[PDB]
Amino acid sequence: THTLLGQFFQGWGTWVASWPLTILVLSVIPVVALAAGLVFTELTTDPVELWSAPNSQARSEKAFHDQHFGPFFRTNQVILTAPNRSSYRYDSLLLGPKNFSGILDLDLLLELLELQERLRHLQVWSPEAQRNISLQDICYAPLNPDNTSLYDCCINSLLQYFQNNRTLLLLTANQTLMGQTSQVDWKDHFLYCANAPLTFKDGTALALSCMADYGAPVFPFLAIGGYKGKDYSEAEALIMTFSLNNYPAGDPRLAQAKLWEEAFLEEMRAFQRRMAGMFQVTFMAERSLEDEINRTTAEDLPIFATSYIVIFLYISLALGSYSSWSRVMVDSKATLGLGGVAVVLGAVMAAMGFFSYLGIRSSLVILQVVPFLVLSVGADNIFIFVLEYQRLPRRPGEPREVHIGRALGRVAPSMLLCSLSEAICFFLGALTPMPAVRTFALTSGLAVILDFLLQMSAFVALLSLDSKRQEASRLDVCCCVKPQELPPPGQGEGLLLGFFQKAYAPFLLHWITRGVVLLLFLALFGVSLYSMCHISVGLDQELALPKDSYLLDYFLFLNRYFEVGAPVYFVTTLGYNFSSEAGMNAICSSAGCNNFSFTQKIQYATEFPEQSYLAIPASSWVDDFIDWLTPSSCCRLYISGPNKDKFCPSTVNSLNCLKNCMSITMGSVRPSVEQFHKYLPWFLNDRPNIKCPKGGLAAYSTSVNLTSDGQVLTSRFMAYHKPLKNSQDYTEALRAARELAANITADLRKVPGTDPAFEVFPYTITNVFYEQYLTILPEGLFMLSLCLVPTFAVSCLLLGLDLRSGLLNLLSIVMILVDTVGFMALWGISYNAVSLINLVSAVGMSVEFVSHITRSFAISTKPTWLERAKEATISMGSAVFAGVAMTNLPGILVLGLAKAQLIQIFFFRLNLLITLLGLLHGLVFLPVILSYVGPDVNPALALEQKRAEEAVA
Amino acid sequence: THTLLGQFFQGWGTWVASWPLTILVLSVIPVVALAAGLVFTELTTDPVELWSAPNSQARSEKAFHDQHFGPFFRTNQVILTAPNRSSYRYDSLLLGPKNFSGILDLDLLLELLELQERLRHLQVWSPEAQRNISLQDICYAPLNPDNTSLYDCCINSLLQYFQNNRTLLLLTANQTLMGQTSQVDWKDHFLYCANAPLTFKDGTALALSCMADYGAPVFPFLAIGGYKGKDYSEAEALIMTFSLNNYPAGDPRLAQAKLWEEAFLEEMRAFQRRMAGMFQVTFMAERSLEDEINRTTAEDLPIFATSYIVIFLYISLALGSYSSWSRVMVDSKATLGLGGVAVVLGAVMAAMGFFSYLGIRSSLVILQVVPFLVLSVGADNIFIFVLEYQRLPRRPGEPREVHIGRALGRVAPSMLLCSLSEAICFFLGALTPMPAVRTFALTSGLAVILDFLLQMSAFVALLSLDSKRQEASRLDVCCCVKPQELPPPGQGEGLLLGFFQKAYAPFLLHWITRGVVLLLFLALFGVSLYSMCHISVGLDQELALPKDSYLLDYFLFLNRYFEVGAPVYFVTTLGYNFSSEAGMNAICSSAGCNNFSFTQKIQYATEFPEQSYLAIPASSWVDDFIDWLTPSSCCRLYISGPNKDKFCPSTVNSLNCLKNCMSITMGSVRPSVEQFHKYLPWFLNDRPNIKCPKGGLAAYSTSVNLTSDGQVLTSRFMAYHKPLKNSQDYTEALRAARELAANITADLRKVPGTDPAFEVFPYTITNVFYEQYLTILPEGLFMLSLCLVPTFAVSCLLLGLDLRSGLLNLLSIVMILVDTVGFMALWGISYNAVSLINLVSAVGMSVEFVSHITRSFAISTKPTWLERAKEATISMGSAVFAGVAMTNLPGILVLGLAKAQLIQIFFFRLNLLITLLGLLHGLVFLPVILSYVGPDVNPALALEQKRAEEAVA
Ligand SMILES: CC(C)CCC[C@@H](C)[C@H]1CC[C@H]2[C@@H]3CC=C4C[C@@H](O)CC[C@]4(C)[C@H]3CC[C@]12C
Repeated sequence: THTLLGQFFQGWGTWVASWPLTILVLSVIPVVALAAGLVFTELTTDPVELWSAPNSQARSEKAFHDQHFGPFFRTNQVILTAPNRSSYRYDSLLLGPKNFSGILDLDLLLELLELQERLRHLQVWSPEAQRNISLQDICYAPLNPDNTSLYDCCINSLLQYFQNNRTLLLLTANQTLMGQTSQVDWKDHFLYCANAPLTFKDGTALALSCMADYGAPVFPFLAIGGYKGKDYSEAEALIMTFSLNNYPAGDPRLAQAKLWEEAFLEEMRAFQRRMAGMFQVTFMAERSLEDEINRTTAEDLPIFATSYIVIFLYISLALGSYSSWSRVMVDSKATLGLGGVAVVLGAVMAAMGFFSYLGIRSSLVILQVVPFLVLSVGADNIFIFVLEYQRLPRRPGEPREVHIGRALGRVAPSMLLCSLSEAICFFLGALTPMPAVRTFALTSGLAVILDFLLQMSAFVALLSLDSKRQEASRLDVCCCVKPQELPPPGQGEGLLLGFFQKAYAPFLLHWITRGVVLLLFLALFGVSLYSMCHISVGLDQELALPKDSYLLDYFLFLNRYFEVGAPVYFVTTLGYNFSSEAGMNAICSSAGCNNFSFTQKIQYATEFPEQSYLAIPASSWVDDFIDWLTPSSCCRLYISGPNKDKFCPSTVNSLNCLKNCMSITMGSVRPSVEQFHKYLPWFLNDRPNIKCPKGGLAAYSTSVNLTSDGQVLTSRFMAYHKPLKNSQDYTEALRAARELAANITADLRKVPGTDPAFEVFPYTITNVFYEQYLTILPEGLFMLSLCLVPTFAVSCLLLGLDLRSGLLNLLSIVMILVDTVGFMALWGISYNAVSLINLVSAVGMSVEFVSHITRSFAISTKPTWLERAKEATISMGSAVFAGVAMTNLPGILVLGLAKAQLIQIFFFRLNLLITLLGLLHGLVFLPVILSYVGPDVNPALALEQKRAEEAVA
Repeated sequence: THTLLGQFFQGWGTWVASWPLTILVLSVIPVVALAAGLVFTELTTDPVELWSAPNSQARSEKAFHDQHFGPFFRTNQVILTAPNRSSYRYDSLLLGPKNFSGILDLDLLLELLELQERLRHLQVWSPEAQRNISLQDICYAPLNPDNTSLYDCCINSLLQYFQNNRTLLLLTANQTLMGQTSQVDWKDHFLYCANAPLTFKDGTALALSCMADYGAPVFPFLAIGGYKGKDYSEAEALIMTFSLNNYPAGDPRLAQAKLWEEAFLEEMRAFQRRMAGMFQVTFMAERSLEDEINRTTAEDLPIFATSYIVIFLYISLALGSYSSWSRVMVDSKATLGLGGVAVVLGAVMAAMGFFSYLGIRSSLVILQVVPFLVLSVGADNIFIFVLEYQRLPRRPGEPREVHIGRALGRVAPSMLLCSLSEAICFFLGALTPMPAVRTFALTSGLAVILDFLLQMSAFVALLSLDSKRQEASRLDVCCCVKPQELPPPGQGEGLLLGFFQKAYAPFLLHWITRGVVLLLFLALFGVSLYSMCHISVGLDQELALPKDSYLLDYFLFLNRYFEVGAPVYFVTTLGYNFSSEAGMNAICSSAGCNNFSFTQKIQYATEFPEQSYLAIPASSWVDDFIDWLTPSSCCRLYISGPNKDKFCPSTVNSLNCLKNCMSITMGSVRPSVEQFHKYLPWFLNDRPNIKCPKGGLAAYSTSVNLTSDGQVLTSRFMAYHKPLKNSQDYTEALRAARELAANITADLRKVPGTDPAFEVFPYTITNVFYEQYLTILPEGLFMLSLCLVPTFAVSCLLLGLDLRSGLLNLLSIVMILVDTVGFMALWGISYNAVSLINLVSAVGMSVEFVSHITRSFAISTKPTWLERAKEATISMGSAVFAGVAMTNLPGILVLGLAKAQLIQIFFFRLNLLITLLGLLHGLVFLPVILSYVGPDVNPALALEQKRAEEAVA
């Protein structure tokens, strides 16, 4: 079969090289026809679309939540610190001695108040609607979501305990307790606020509204960070969350939100530049991450434009046999290098253009790196072809067309094997769940296919033209010089081949070094197989970002100073009869309701925050509901007046609704179906007041979905993950949350009248990203096995190889892969979709280093195995090294200036590591193993070749 | 250049024919990959989408009308006739002696009443909405478009003059006039109704409501047809229009309408089968035409499946050289014929599949005929190739691969020329305005390209395989017979070539016949150039239909019995101040308003119905408005009561609104801006009553678009085209209407305060179809000139031909085309987009007949011109005839059973005509002209060929 491919591609080559210009044109036309489609590119920036499989579980849960509770509100934080400020003692006289941190000075809080108040009245132009977009238009309003004002927006801060009132900060009174009198200050109100956030009146000779301005109780963990336990006076950070209403992607209000976000960042930069030795401001915006991952691609893209020139120069100076110093300017292959680069750039542009035509949304960070890998893969073929063509002895009375045809015939099977292995590998790598790596893998796959199809026609035509210029003795690139006085005739022996034959092959295949390198590579495999088990799964944040981004400082401050991470929502699906008795029993946590209920289970789970990643219990709505129906003057009905048979709001105190909400109380408040249906929508709109602080609107207004008939479709319960820092923490947190939700559903399905399709799932915002790392190891291992099988299967069909060679090939590929994974885990590179597509590309590429040497040893007729290994090493090892390794490395070493930690880590380092391991194995380990346990001589594979040379000449 | 194409395709052929199976596979893979897309076909049936350029003027006017007045209502008619009924005399005694036609008997009208009344209460199931769709849901209601009932639907008939009341039909009273008494019958009311349709009370001792049931005056021309003048008693047809509300294509109510239409047709078929010797019923539905053009494509598609077998059999029996009668079963080319048919079917399926992928909506009537033309074009190439290959003397010591390569090398330039000429021709034919012919032209173009690309690779590979089986002496199709006793060796001289060389060439190029045929073909060109001017532009209706469709009978009845054709709407664009004084003056027609106004101009135009295609004047709304504001107790205002400062409907007669609608009257009723704005919306809802028959709701409710402020955006005026029969009539009617609208705008733009963008255009329903025939002759002539230039330009580059040959080629093509157009006009084939794409395909194809003979004469070395013409005729005329003509004709002669008058006329007849004229010219006229004024010997074109045979062997 191999000899038939030899004849096939020999015939094709002999034809093409006899019609160069016509085929250059016939090959350029479809490439440009495909590359014209690059103007149809519709780029994605949203982290949700680039890094989540839309048919996954986490995305189905997100879709559900978005349907039944609206989308998760956009968070915009400002983490402050005064490290130059010393701590000071201050006695409370009601709580005792306390140590107040430097950041809790008056002046600093006054400066924060000024910053916040300025950030309220901030507007933009918004030239889309031609009206000044103001905060009340887009801001998140938990109370009064309609007719929202600048004093109704979810602006959490330490100053929401004084409703952003300068006189309430500067307020001081005289409290006489236990006979002694002292000055009660803001600090006393702050300390009374931190220990109990839901108090309408302070308990220290002050009628201060401890509840927030917008009218929901600001919890300490959203106002201060860096404390440990309940010692809130020792707080080392002041947080300020400008929450905005989120909308779907097709809503112009989201565009207006992002305009306000940009203005917020500009204002915050102005504030940071203002306060130098006072604060250490670290801020962000919901747009910031999308802005920081999609900023660099335009900044460091010229460095890749340099990467191409580094390869062009190398191919140009490495193929030009300079051995006269009088005709270097006539023979140095400039045209071939330029052609080669043009071919691979044509191939990548054709691939990207074709995938622009199908309307596949390809991000900037995908188009940034495709061309690099396709070039590094698709220059090796043209290099090996030119080397083989240059090393062929032109037979007497044979034209250049048949000579080029014959060269192509010799090194076509190996080039086809290489291209098919890499194409298959990339197209099987494309099964990753992430759309980004999927699109990337498919792009690189198609690009390698088109690159091979161009290398067969366009490049062979160009080599024919270039060789024709050589025979005419015309200059390297300028073929219009009209040759001068007859240059001395060009006959050499090769410098690279000379160097190898003199030094390397005797040194490597010496009596001593063979044993040494065999033991060394077994030791390397052993160490690697050990060090593999110390691998860290997860592409954690701070890697997508550059090294100079403010978000790095922000994420340092989050992971260091915060006290509760992302808030998790235990969303209850439809098919639960909440209006029933046993329905309310299994969700309640107080006295009267059954033991080991929903809220009680979560409250029990948050005891051990290390085992179960929940730091704070679930804020249940049924508990605050049944407490709202307690006869404590919250719910009342009118007895007379024109407003008969309706609710009496607790805000009024007239003698016309002194009737309590419900009947006699002695045991447990358990309203019947009608009572439940009539009292729930009153609860979900009972704004909290001083009369009784209980009220549904405060924190449950949007946490229950009611249909028109009065049926609770779904209901979510808010719990807080402990500070999540690593990607491991995020994944284990999701896993523990899911397990807890499953354990709760196992108990809740036992209630009579619950549809068994009813399930509770712990939805948080960062679940669509950190779900795969649950089960990326099985999927990845499966993908690498499914890439190792067909590569080997094609390898031992295309080369016409036996099994004694095939097993050595497969062993060498597996050894490279284990060594790569070992050093990947050792260096500190994590394992995820990016590392997976790189390991798949490694399985695809390493064939280049292995297959050439294995074949060059197979088709060999020297008496002893050492001489077969010697000649195989010299010829094909020279080709492999000079072509493959030094077209990978001068490309890779340029990526080391990417500025984006993502590429800087997962492309530069991995491809460097794979290249160096491929080089080492393919040139050092494989010749020695071939010298030891290589195949037999088998002369009817060098004898069977001349049947293929004189037949189709 | 030609010799370089010779070498190029020789090299390619020699390669492919040396690797047959691999290239069969490599060529079948992309064909199947493209042909898999046939499942993505989204077929159009709507005559609007298939037969109108959406960027045209008529479609812009339609879009405008659809925006500002809603879509044109769907018409469903039933034309009745009683030809077996004799006429009878009946005296009126108020109008005088009258002759009543047989169809105006009582019993017949009673049967019509029963039919109509049954057609009112008709419902369907409609399994889409699972509710019984009834008439009131979808029926067109001019009065009361909301809360519509079965007695509020636009059901015009002769029985709307008795509101579908059996007792009002059977009613008879005793009228004493001038002292004499007689029985007044329904006939008297009918005659009083016909002469004045808008009368609430009859004038013959009867209080009969002459106005219709649904409450709009039924005009005589919508109830009776076949009369001539005002002699309505001599009516020979009874019409019944079940008008339905039309909707856009995305409305399920349209689907429900079409369900009701299907049920209507079923009911009408039942009625037609019921009454045999009583009525001659001819009916339709708005869906009927869409149903009749898209029914046949599934019925007569097997006949095309037969057309392929007729060509397969011919190619199979015409290439098998049978000259032994012992080895006919070893040599007859069955595999080649089957392969050829498979290739062309692959090509057409690949083309259709590719155009299914781009989402191009391709109708059934387009996919019905593409494969035929592509096959008839793409079998000639393979036939000529096989003939040339069979006629080549295999040189001693030359393998079959080089022999097939050499054959392909010889007849590649001519095949490429043929394919490029046809591709270019079709792709320039694609510039037709119609989407149907555009899609068709593009499809055939791409199919011919892919067919040529397959003929170069797949077919040459298959010919190599077949020839290999021949050399092995294995049977025709079953190549597994393992040859028997050695068959006698196969050496012949050809039967076709023998017959030609013996009989034809001496007979044609005799001293006598050359002069005869030259004079004959000049006479043919002359007669054709005369008969061309008697051409009929327009694809008239009755051609899209089969010969057995009921719509043929319906269209006969329309063109014979109707008295006014389609109703035209003189739609007035925005930018006219109707509320002004001069505004109302230039649209009014009565006394007071200016002379030569809008309505007066249309009323003057309808005087001569032959010159201007308007049979009835425009029903103006401003005239009936200003007549409605006449103090004649139509409009009144309340003087007291709780309903102060509003209109007082004329229906009431209380003493509370005896105030007239306007001030003192002495001259002309000219309401000011405020009066106009306050009185217009009252007019457009004043339902006509007995008090005064004037009222806007009757016929102007929807003929004025009012904005919320009270500004008339647009306003349409209803006029009736005289009975339009031919396509010429439709086109001249549109042209005359447009001219009249332009003349009116030229006067209306002179009113001060009219935006000069304001224009009036005469919109009717059949304008999107019959607009092109205004200017199809310039567009068609331009397209044929732009197809003649590049064909000739490519012809005298690819063949390497001089100008003395090129001019004879161009002359022969022009002569064929003029002859085709002459016989096209003579036979009775009309000229439109279909005939245009066929004439373009003719310009493309005729190159096959001409170029081969011209070249075969060019490359010739006989001493005298007669001998050059003789040998050119014999060799290449045998190839042209046997291949081209007898692969066109056995294909075409099958289309003559299409059953669809469209294809039966415009494909069968035209392609037959073009084939026979191509045959005649290419084989009779061209050899003789080449014998007379042919080129010189020029030996360096037969001498320059062997440079191309031994070089690339
Ligand atoms: C061309 C391909 C193979 C490499 C570039 C694509 C990768 C590196 C890009 C595309 C989409 C990006 C991810 C999108 C979502 C987020 C947001 C945050 O939650 C963590 C970072 C993370 C997870 C990004 C990391 C980098 C990322 C994965």
